[PDB]
Amino acid sequence: TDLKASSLRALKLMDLTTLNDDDTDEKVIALCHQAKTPVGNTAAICIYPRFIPIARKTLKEQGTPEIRIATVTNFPHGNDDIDIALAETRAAIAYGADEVDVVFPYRALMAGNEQVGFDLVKACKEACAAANVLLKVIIETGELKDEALIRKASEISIKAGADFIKTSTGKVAVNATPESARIMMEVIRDMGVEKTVGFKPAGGVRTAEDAQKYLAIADELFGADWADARHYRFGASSLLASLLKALGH
Amino acid sequence: MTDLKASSLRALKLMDLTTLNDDDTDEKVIALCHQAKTPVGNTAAICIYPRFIPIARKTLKEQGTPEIRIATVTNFPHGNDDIDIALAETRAAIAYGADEVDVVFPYRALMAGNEQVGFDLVKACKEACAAANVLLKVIIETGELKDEALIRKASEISIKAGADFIKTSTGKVAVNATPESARIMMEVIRDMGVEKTVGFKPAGGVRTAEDAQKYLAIADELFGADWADARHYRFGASSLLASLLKALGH
Repeated sequence: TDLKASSLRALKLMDLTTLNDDDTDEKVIALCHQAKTPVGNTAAICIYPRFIPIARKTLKEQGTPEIRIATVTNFPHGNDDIDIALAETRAAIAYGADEVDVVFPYRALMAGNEQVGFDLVKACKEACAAANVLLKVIIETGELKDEALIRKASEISIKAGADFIKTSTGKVAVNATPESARIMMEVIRDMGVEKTVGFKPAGGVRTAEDAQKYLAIADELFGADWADARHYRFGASSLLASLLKALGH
Repeated sequence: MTDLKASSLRALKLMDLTTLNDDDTDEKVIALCHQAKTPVGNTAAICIYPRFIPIARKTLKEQGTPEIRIATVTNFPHGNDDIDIALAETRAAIAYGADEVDVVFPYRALMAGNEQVGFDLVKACKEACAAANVLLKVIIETGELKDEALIRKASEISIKAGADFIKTSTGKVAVNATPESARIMMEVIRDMGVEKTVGFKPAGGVRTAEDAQKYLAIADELFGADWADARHYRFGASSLLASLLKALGH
């Protein structure tokens, strides 16, 4: 019953995603239908900005307007041009995004520049906050690699106003891992910002067994009631099929 | 010849150098920006999908051609009749930094008998663009409208709704720009007397210097040789550029 319990919980915390070079309106429409499962709705969908308008219409017409729409900006590169990252974020807001997952300029941080990351996140947060849009920040743990760098990127993002810190883009060699997730959640804990900052493991999370492990870390650090939609999301795709299977669907 | 060479340079400077492919990337757009800066002059603009505007702007600036405009497309290529969606995409295009937005008119709705939605859609998008000092071109998709009466009607509605340019096609259907469609649309501009405020843009399938010459000849005939400047005429094309340069000995 433990795996079934965690699987249903994980399903309801999913940011059902599709960020492929071959994405089409038709594929996103299908994703919206998938988000409305036989056992409940996912927390949201995560798609490229251009698909937001049609996705919003699709979710509304099937009676699931509560399924949030997240998107990505400064993605997947995480370049350090704040003007470009901000323009993309403002465009995402204009398209109608409920949430924007922006990529932190991690290569700049690896090069010893902590200021550009703070300013980039802050600028995007200011834009999102003014539009009642939540901002998640992707630090790309797989590329940062070192615990110190993962902690630093998390810390900077939090100080700059991140509403969520996310592990990866799903576009690099290594993405979410239990180890990286624990480090990032430890930062939220050490900074005492668990009430205002959520966590989102993303990329490579494909099985119900994996999801259970990620939620176990959250429960361990913040108590079993902490991981609600405002504080936890699963950036995944095929994971949904695995969760549904564990639930007999 | 001499006339052909002259029309080719003129057409080059009026080109909205385009790339709107499913396999487009930042790299391909950067290459497009480089192509827009030719040895005999710069194209009037580039036309790309909204998401590529920021990097395109940076690329044009770094190569010393900030005067090359950036046009994009919305409600594309479908021309659906949902005004909220068309408007949202247009506002996003503006936010990305577009100088011009080429929106697709709800042509199937018009064909089904709805003249009002086209007026309302263009008007809503024009309002957003004008508020940001962005020009709005309206694609009526002549290849699908097919009939002369429908082409004139879509052009008239678009103009009344505030179009800054009327454009023939998306380039995503079989039949796009044709000399006949261009003449019909320009005749509407002439008949309505809006040549000072409304430009024309033949788009799709315009591949040769010879073709470009014919399209410009129609404009010169109807409005005089000095009418077709960047604010009033553009070529929505891609491979055309190579043909124009070849005609010029480049």
